[PDB]
Amino acid sequence: AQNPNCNIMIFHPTKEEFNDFDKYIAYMESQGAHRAGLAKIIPPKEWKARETYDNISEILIATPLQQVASGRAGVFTQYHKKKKAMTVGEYRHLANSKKYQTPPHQNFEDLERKYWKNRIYNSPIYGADISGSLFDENTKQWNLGHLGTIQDLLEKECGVVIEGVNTPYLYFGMWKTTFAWHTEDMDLYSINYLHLGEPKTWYVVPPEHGQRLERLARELFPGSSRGCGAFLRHKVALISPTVLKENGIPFNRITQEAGEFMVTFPYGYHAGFNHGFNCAEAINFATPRWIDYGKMASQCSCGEARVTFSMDAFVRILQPERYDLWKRGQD
Ligand SMILES: O=C(O)CNC(=O)C(=O)O
Ligand SMILES: [Mg+2]
Ligand code: NI
Ligand SMILES: [Zn+2]
Repeated sequence: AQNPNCNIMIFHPTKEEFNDFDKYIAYMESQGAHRAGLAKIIPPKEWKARETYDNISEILIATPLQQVASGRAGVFTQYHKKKKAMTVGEYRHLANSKKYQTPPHQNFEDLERKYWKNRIYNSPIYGADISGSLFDENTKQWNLGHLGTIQDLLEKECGVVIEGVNTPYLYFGMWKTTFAWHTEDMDLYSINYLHLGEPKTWYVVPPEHGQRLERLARELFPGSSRGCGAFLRHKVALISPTVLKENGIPFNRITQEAGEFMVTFPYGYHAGFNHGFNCAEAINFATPRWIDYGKMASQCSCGEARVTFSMDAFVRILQPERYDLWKRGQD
């Protein structure tokens, strides 16, 4: 079995290998990359996403979110407080202000120490889930707006034609902006491209060990667990690397820099934080290997998770027994 320790693998495809996206995902899996739950892909030196990022300041962040924490430094939740609209240029100025800017630090490990010591005492503001793309239309390789759709993959594998669409989303981050522990909707893959700015640190649990993380989370967040048998779908819970190590949970970490792609694999729990002002693009995708994970994905039916229109068909076709309860949680 390849990659039996479930290490995060880093790939350097050539320009020729960058042509066929599906083929390269299958290649990474042949080398065991999925066992980690996360892989990094460094694009060939000849590739670029677009010409420049000099003209993005007028993008609107309609509903910036202030991420307010509760709990203790290593075990906390966050809620999202809505703020007034602002442009990307206004958000960048805010991220660089004395109140929000990255502190002085020695290296990524020092900044990680500072994040986990001090995150809860601040409330950073995030632009999230903004439909759109910063890939040039003429970028033909690894263009996250031109991928094969999940509806087409389900139709190809299973024969059923369904409604729904699959488009990318932009993220604008600042120091201490935080992504809570989660798997993707319907335990899909994700791909994330860091277009510009400061890094993102990621944490990930191997898919084969995801239930260990779920059991610790039920212990650490006992009221949330009574409220919902899939409360990690709410995307509000944080647990530090120190707490994970104290509890014997297998995980890995890596820092993504501008110009790099990350792929998350089905049922790979992940979390992380941004180092400073940045912009990322991400989308969900599927492969044949996903179908069995989609069929087994947990679901939230308590009302908290609320998701896109296009998830309806996935539940309806892959999880007909669960569909009526889940749809009620959507309504
Ligand atoms: O960059 C972001 O805010 C979030 N993206 C991811 O967690 C992902 O691609 O799965
Ligand atoms: Mg603009
Ligand atoms: Ni994710
Ligand atoms: Zn729920």
